[PDB]
Amino acid sequence: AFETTTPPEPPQFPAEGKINYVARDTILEFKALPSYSEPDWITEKFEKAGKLPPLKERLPEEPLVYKTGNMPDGVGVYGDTMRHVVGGRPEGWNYIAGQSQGWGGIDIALSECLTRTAPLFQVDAKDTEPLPNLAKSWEWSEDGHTLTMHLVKGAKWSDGEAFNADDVMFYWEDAVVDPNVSPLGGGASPEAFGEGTTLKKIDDYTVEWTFKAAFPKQYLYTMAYPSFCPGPSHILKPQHPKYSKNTYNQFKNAFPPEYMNMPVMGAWVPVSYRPDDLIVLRRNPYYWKVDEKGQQLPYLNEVHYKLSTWADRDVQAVAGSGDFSNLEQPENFVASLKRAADPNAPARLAFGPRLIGYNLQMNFSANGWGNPDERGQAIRELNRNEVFRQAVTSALDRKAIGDSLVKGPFTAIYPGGISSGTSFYDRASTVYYPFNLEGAKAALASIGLKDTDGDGFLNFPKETLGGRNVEITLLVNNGYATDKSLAEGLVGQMAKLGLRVVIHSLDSNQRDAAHYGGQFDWLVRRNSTELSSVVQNTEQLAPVGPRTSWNHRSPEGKELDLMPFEKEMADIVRKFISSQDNAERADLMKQYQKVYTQNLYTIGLTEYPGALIVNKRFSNVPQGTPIFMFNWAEDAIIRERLWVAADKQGKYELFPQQLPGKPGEGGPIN
Ligand SMILES: OC[C@H]1O[C@H](O[C@@H]2[C@@H](O)[C@H](O)[C@@H](O)[C@H](O)[C@@H]2O)[C@H](O)[C@@H](O)[C@H]1O
Ligand SMILES: [Ca+2]
Ligand SMILES: [Cl-]
Ligand SMILES: [Cl-]
Ligand SMILES: [Cl-]
Ligand SMILES: [Cl-]
Ligand SMILES: [Cl-]
Ligand SMILES: [Cl-]
Ligand SMILES: [Cl-]
Repeated sequence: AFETTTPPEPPQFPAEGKINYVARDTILEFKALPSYSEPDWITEKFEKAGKLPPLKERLPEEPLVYKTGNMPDGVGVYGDTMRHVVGGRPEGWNYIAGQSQGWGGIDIALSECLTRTAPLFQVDAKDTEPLPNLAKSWEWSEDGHTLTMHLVKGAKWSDGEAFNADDVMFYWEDAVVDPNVSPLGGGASPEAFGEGTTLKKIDDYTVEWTFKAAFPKQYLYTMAYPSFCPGPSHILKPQHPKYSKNTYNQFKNAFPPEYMNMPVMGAWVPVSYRPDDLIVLRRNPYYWKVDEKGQQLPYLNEVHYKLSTWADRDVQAVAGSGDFSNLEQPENFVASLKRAADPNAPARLAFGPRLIGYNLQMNFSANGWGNPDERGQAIRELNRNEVFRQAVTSALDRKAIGDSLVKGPFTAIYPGGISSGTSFYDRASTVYYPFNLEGAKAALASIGLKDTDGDGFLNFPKETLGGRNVEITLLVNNGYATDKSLAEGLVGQMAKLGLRVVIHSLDSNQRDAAHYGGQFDWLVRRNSTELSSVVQNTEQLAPVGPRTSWNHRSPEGKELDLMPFEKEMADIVRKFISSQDNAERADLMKQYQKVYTQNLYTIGLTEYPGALIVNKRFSNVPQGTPIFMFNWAEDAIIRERLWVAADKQGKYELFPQQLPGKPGEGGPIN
């Protein structure tokens, strides 16, 4: 019906900062060092005062040692604070039960995972193994169905309680496997680690995975952020409904933001909170990572999370009151670039590849995900019709969408699928539906949609909903100008097509509950890592499991009503996950891209590059760090390895020479 092509080449972006590519094992290693050191005030005011055990005792036998060769500026010195500004608000501290801490790096900093992938932007190979993190090493069996995972041994939580396999097993069994619990990020279902995957304890520092497929090495990426980040079981397990009289809601809400010094495996601990103002994190004295000189990390003693807006993060970073920003809203690009143009600017700004994409996602579940009424179900059936999706995508003037956010070389024509900024992208495999409004109007008439009341808007046939006008709800995040602008644009464009679209503008936490719960027709969404990197959370590319897809989930317990193209997509993703051949993998992502964009798994809105804004006083910030690839730049820059020269240090500490207090007390100890 439509004359498809490939998307036109965008204006050549000279992608600012260049990456110094290194091999995978240049960053870190696990080993015992002859001696260890820490800030002098800890030894003098805490150890010598009998307030804290000596350093060698608080550390594991073989801590994670950062190698100096990879450090952009070398070994650091202690002091200073990294100041962050966020548009999110904390729900509480129960990350594994799906509670958000406010985003913008806070949960990234608090929740350490089995593996780590965000610093992999600097490693050149599409067959790279994720970095060891809480899992120090792992071995595959000869058949490739068994994965033996060795954990960091002798490490402790920020409260001094031992970290071991029991924390890993409580997360797997009582957060992932438990159907009533949904960990933060919305992708921690058991099938995300493969359908039929089991995990068992061997001993206190050894776990064993059993997979149906042979060598599905891609699941090591799923073991990174956000899907495998264990919580303190000694604190969380007594609150869990299986071991208490608590409901699942009571367990999820057992640790509100006012609960202080929540145990973490991260570099800093939350010590202070003031509603709609600030969150203060203080150095974790039990942190299990050190530099080559034996200095216990982090170098920075404090971290601030100012509770403001996402736009204000860009404002404060160029002004110098904030130290970091991911410039990701095109409406803020010109104002930020003008301010960064000054040689006296306190921060540096660098654009990366086009890895920020937006998609229109349609709910594909006709089996009752989100318990829809007669109207909702009729929309599910329209969404599932290929001709309907072809009309919606063809009715979008993508050049006008791009220009509505920012004029210039930033935006690129984005039909949907894999981001043009990743190596796995193939332009020739991307199906582009050019702007054809008349063809789109004709396509809808061809499936029995016509204006029966004379208002120009199309009606359902007499048999469906009494022949009333078609009305579609559109779920949006109200925290961003970009999301709102795209939602408003979609309403106006669909009105030209004869479709009435109604905005459902919700805050981040309400938006997540409506999305993951299936209570939506359509939704405007910024892409996650699977479309910007392919290799990070590959299971989210298709409905490989009942809850792995963002737009096609099944309610527990009903089976997935997959359309043939979705099953073809699920087979390609499964093949790629278990593929050991680089040429085969590249080819599978070409097939995937073709199936996705021809059948319109989602509908692309726009794609553009983001910019990393970092305060100039910070040392060890890697050159060319993207804002978003394997994860957000807050993770990619390795914040525990950042330092400031003594003569350049700011005096921003709110709890100087203080350490975190006890969980549920009492603020910092002093
Ligand atoms: O976590 C680090 C990021 O936090 C923010 O994104 C959040 C926010 O959009 C939530 O509402 C979503 O639920 C979540 O998925 C998403 O990552 C920043 O915009 C981004 O630049 C980066 O700092
Ligand atoms: Ca009508
Ligand atoms: Cl080295
Ligand atoms: Cl909120
Ligand atoms: Cl708010
Ligand atoms: Cl319950
Ligand atoms: Cl607090
Ligand atoms: Cl708040
Ligand atoms: Cl970037």
